[PDB]
Amino acid sequence: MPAYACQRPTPLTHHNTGLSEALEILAEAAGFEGSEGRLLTFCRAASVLKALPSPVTTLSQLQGLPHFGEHSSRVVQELLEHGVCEEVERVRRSERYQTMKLFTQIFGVGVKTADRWYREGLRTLDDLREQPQKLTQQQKAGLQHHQDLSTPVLRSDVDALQQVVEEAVGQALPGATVTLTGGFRRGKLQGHDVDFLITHPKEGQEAGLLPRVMCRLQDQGLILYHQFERSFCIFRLPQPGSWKAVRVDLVVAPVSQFPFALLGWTGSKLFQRELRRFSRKEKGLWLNSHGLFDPEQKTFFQAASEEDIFRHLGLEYLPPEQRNA
DNA sequence: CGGCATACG
DNA sequence: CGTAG
DNA sequence: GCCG
Ligand SMILES: [Cl-]
Ligand SMILES: [Cl-]
Ligand SMILES: [Mn+2]
Ligand SMILES: [Mn+2]
Ligand SMILES: [Mn+2]
Ligand SMILES: [Mn+2]
Ligand code: NA
Repeated sequence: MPAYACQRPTPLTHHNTGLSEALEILAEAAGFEGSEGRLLTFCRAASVLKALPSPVTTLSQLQGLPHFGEHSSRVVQELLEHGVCEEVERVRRSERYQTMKLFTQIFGVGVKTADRWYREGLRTLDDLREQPQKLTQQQKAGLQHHQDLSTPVLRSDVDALQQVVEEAVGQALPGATVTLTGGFRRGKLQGHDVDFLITHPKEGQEAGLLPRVMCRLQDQGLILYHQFERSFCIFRLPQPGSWKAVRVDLVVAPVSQFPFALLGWTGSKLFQRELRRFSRKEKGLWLNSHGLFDPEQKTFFQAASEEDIFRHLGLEYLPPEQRNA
């Protein structure tokens, strides 16, 4: 088992679901306390289990697996022995974990804001609504639409949104394309949002495109909230005799950068962090969603496809459905 | 022990 | 500070 | 929390 998640296929569904979910609780809780190092280890350990070809049934099978030390192995051991890990359950029912989870899940609220609110004694969404003066417009939108935003987005929703986004993109710039990215491109059947990447085959023509797209969507009455090259919106999506709010991300990239932006926005989050860590520490190259930089020769790699980027990095190609780290 | 990805709004 | 993957 |  390779040590980096970008070195191994990770499918969406796998054979160690309960074990990975428990480790991801501890990863999430570490993040709520500001321990990014422990978050990463628990995240990576969970991902290793997702990449295994069969269920872990005995502690023996953890020997030699990367990112499994005393702590993560003890968690697995207790789940194998008793069906439950005391530490995980303690986190699950803790007021701290439940409130930080509820607060951080609000669009516009991060760990730092949630932690300050928790220390001030706030615990519920209605606690936040009673004092709008402290909220940002982004937070007021996140709380107003929180219920809809907690409802899964389905594939049917995605196809309708894509058609509507394409319509506005086509008027903003004939020839521009819209590509579905994010978790749906990795094969997920549901999601908490929809991600689109927009480009144009003639380098430079995409300049200034996103404001034109947004104004067109705004004039169609489809934008419940919006704030450039990245736009984090809340869309009004038709429903049976009504509608629901849906988070939509729109991103523009010139065609020269499109493979890097496609790679980055297709995820997963852990996959991209591991890919960038691998790039820098193993290959000495600096990777982001704009390009891949050789800091010795001071040159950018030209890529025409995601396949090109994997080749540049000496990695076997992984389709999006195997990037579910 | 130091590192832990790297951007934009 | 928030956002993204 | 784990790796190198
Ligand atoms: Cl840490
Ligand atoms: Cl970037
Ligand atoms: Mn026991
Ligand atoms: Mn997404
Ligand atoms: Mn840019
Ligand atoms: Mn998104
Ligand atoms: Na949030």
